[PDB]
Amino acid sequence: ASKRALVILAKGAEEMETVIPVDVMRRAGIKVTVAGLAGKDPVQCSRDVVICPDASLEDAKKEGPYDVVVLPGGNLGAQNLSESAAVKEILKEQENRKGLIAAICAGPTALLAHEIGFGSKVTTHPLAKDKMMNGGHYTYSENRVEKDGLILTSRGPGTSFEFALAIVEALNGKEVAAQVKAPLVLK
Amino acid sequence: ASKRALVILAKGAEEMETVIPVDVMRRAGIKVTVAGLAGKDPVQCSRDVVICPDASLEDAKKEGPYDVVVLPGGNLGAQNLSESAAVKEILKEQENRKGLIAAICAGPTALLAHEIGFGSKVTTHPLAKDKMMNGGHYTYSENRVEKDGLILTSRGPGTSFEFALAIVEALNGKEVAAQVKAPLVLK
Ligand SMILES: [Cu+]
Repeated sequence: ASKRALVILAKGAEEMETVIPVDVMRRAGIKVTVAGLAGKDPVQCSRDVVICPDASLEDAKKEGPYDVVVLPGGNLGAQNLSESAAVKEILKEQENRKGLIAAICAGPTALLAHEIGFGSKVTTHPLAKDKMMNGGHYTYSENRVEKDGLILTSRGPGTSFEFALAIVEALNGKEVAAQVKAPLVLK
Repeated sequence: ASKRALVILAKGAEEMETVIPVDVMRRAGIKVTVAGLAGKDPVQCSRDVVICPDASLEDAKKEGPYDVVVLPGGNLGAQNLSESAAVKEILKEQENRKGLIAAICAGPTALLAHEIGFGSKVTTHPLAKDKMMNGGHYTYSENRVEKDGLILTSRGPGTSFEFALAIVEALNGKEVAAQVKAPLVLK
């Protein structure tokens, strides 16, 4: 059975941080659902790329559980994620069931908002560090990708491939990740 | 006056190779038009990401000229570009006016189809080399990004940032490219 990923797409999401993980997980044979936070309508990303989600979050959440929940960054996207009761509920359930949560750039600040994974070692975009660290609930890392158990974080558009391949490795193993990586022409 | 980019988006385009350049050029203050080859409707990319273009190609082409025309890759997307009379006309006019043409991954094979830039040093995705080189009309390079005058080519999803920042450098200069690069958390 293929593994399953939920990507939560909100207005203001960073489009590279959304599309790179979706594409790479699909290359890995993961069944990815791109879910619109606000509904099934098209989502205007931070740099004005318009993406049509596969489903509303309302619907996608009924189709769980997922092997990973993925939170893209973008300052405004992450704020929308942080404000969402539905996201809170999804992340709490994912944490409760010992499932992976992956967040990139400003995305990890939604973990803080929802009180998820406290005590974890995390990274964020440099400009999001002070927000993530408010209260000292996490330990900060400058690694490009940080994985502390079931909390996987990364720093920015330029770490998106590394982030996505870490999700692939966690779900499908090192060999699948290496196989997916080669045709990408990385490094 | 800001510089202007035309990105031609066809069914089967590689979505990372489309979104990374769009986003990065917009960070550089370039006015980017995402134009749908087939019309204004949403475009299903190679890994099933659905992008809504800003305009049809039919319309966007009336709003020229552009400082760069950008061809994403994806094997099927590039085939659609290669088959298009409208693309032929756009590229011929761009070449005639000494404007930049940028193509990534299988994208450069549309240059061959349209007889554009013969004699140039080019790169492609490794799996697209034999198609690009049919007839020996170009000289092949393994550089991640190859720029021979007004023909700028690159290799794959993993070279998309480098490709996009080379377009930024060509249009807006080295300093703008460096400024845009830093917040991306590359390398
Ligand atoms: Cu759309």
